[PDB]
Amino acid sequence: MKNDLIRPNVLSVKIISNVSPEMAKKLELEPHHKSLGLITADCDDVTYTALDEATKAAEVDVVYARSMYAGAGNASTKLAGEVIGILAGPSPAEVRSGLNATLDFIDSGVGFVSANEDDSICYYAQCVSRTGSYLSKTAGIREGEALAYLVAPPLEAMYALDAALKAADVEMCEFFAPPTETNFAGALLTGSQSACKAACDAFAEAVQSVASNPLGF
Amino acid sequence: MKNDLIRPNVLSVKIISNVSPEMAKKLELEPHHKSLGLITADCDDVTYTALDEATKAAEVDVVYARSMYAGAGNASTKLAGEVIGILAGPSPAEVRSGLNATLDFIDSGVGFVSANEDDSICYYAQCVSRTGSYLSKTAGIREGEALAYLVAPPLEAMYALDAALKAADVEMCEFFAPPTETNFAGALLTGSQSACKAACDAFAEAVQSVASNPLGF
Amino acid sequence: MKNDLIRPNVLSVKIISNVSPEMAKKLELEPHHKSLGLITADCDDVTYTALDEATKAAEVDVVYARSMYAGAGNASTKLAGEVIGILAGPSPAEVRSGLNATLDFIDSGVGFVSANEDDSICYYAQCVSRTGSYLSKTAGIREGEALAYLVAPPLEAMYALDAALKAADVEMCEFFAPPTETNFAGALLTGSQSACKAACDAFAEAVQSVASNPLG
Ligand code: B12
Ligand code: NA
Repeated sequence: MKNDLIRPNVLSVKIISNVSPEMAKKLELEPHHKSLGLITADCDDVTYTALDEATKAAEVDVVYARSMYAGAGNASTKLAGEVIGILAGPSPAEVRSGLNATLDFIDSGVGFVSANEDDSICYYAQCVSRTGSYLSKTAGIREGEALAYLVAPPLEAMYALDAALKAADVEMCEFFAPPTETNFAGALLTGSQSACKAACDAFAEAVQSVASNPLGF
Repeated sequence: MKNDLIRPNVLSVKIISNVSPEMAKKLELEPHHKSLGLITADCDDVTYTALDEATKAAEVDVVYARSMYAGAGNASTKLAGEVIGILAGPSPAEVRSGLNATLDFIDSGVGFVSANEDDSICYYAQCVSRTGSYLSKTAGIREGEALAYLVAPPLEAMYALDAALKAADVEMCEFFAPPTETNFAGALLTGSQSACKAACDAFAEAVQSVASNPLGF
Repeated sequence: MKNDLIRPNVLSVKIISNVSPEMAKKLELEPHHKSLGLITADCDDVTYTALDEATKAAEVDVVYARSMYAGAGNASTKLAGEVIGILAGPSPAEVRSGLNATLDFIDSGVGFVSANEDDSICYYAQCVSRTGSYLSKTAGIREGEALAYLVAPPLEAMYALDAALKAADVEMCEFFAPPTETNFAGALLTGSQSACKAACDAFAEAVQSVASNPLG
């Protein structure tokens, strides 16, 4: 149903202690990165936000984060979901803390929102009031600055991004050119906290407008 | 059933009348691109051909055109389909003219053709007599020159491209190495309008030949 | 159920006896490559292993080898599967010999193994005791040297790879960073024949451990 919250789900979580030198080399780990926290979920962008949140809550870095082709609905195995994230830290304790902070955020109430009756169209419009070390890097902005995290299907995203850019004083920092691996699109926008929030609102409304009138132009 | 035309479908269309400066920068639009025309459909190569036809009928450029991973049958949302196209033009009126030309072409009888009983194998063998600005650029040929637009699943495409090249007086312009995002493959071949038609016929026959005998060397 | 062999299947095979120069150029064929052997199947890594076996059986080279997005289960057409491979040789006879070695290997009993009751988790832990020209080049090792060919879903793969590297004296040759086109991951590890086998065993064990306790 419209405006329903699509609940994201963690599918698998694992810890590597004393990561082997070979794997550390290929993941380009730092010298202090001795432990890894692995996580997969059925929603990549919520997970990406949760991972960034973890870097604030613990002494961990996001060293690896990638989405799966064609999304979670097209997963061929149980634990693949549509995202894998890897946190790196100095110890299993810190990594566990990072994963816990990640899990807490994923179940915090954030998520994609339905734009129609059968939830065949959904979107993400999340204001990050204070970015951690991951999403700030990704956006090419200063750590601690705010972001509007906007995601929707390709056409809806392009249409809604333009509405968001017009609704407030925000800069497009990173463009998720369609298709992402999951066949979505969108962007990270930056500005004041209230400006980012203003962008999120305009984005949500614009997506809903397209959903209710796909062929009208 | 074999030789049945598979009807392509448009899923969504929208017009942005005054693109924001931020969006124009990420799409690398020219200063004279003021309006955008967005379109999604369940068949990418038909849409690409339609978008190219639009550049001939109106003052519009194809500034964006991408396929979705794993094709329309695997779409996770209602309007994603397997392609997004973006026309850029001087005004909403001119963009609408371009979009109308696009929609007319998609509904003109072109499309993928079934190669077997249950339509589990299909191919695209379209002769573009006079390329617009988009496919000509993509093929690296002059606007107004002819193309054989040939697409099939990976093995069929490789087998049938070879047959088309031998059967007709054409040359290779652009190779769609398997897999495309939709897990197809093919090529754009150029030559006389007659030669391109001959390439299409030989391509189609060769794909059907593989469908009827997939395991025979 | 668990430990069941997931049977791999060839979907299509064709020979191009005399490849056109236009296609030869685009595939970057060697000047002596005149014939192509095309093959598709519903399991990419088995086919890659099989194609390597072909290079030992006939005068053929692997000139093309790609996986399909989202795997065989999401194929939109009958013969696409999740892999296309292309052998190139000086004659149709060499390609035929190559393709037949490929077919026989795929049907030899090799394949992904199931990790749980509904086979919703599977993995590949193949010990290649004697690499041909294809996987040897890909791994950056000498032809004839052994490989551990390890593949599993993203998290299982990363976890099991670490276990494998610790379980035996092996070096990482190529990393299949998640996702591959099929949304899998893994690596090629090298070492002695026994060292690679131990890595396969540790990998398989580690994947099954995750399957039976994913969240924990
Ligand atoms: C077919 C072929 C072969 C066949 C020849 C036998 C046969 N009947 O099939 C085989 C597979 C044996 C072969 C081998 C080699 N060849 Co050869 N071969 C070709 C090819 C594809 C076509 C020859 C042809 O039809 N020529 C045209 C017709 C009109 O002439 P022809 O006189 O009847 O052809 C004869 C000679 O070309 C000859 N031959 C073939 N290769 C070579 C190489 C050398 C150095 C010499 C002296 C003769 C020779 O055998 C042909 C008999 O049909 C060409 C590339 C091309 N598209 O032209 C390469 C080509 C001639 N080969 C080449 C090479 C490098 C080799 C090898 C060194 C490959 C290797 N093993 O490392 C060896 C040479 C030693 C040997 N003969 O085993 C190069 C030669 C360039 C140079 N450096 O002078 C070419 C030009 C390929 C390239 N790199 O572009 N070859
Ligand atoms: Na699917």
